[PDB]
Amino acid sequence: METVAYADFARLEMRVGKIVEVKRHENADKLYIVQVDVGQKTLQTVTSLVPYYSEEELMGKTVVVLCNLQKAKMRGETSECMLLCAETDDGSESVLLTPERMMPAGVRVVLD
Amino acid sequence: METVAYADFARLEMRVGKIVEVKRHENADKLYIVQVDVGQKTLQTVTSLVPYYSEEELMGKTVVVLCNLQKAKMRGETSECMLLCAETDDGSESVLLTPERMMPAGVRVVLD
Repeated sequence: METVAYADFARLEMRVGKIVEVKRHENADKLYIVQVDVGQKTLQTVTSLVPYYSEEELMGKTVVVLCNLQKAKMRGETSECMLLCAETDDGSESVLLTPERMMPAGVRVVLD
Repeated sequence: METVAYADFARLEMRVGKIVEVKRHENADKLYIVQVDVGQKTLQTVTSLVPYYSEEELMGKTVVVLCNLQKAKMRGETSECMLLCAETDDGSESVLLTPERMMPAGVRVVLD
């Protein structure tokens, strides 16, 4: 696609987060409500990733979230952040991004 | 900052890359030229990260790059991609982002 100014990257609020609550409705299927600790507040996202990852696997996991996306409703649940993943070219597998070493919840993602 | 449409995230070309060449000019200081394999092509960036990371440490490392930023010159060297990092709130330490598991060079970064 076309370039991209630095300003276009800057308008995004991306932070390291840690998953603190993973919720599965009883009547099921596909979606899970996830709470992500982003340092001084906790933001809700609706995922997506669970059979691929376990619920137990997601708990305490360090992740990367986009935090200033327009409020979204999915099946009536609010998504106010979204997890960043790398996905294979055929959509078969999606893997969460993470800082390569341990880092505090809430630290900003920046270009080097 | 203000929200953020999905479209604003979509205009960015972010991919998983692998560092394949790290170059240090003899007359020194701060900057290093890094080649990043992004699957079917290799893109140049100018970093930044080297004393913090070794050159040997960077070689073969899986990273995340923004690939469609306006061509930039730094000290006359072209930067045509930029590495994504998480940085502490005081700028003291910057850590490269990575998929949490091994993934091929070139796979796209997407929101879940």
